[PDB]
Amino acid sequence: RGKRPLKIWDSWRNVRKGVVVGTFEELLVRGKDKLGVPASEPVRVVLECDGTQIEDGEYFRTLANNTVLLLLRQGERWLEH
Repeated sequence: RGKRPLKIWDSWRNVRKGVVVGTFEELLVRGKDKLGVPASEPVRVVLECDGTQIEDGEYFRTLANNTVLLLLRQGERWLEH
């Protein structure tokens, strides 16, 4: 319900940011801004724990507050640890 906190980290789990967003599309916008990714550039968002990809509002709305997500750009892939 409404705006929620989520954690958005880069592919290497190095840059680690907090965002507050209401929708998946807003997740992409703020995630890219906070990680210094140009707004046009396409990205993928995955769960930090197991690389599961999030691509829509439905799955997005199932996420708990402060779920840790990775933003993957340009061929970066999910890895363990």
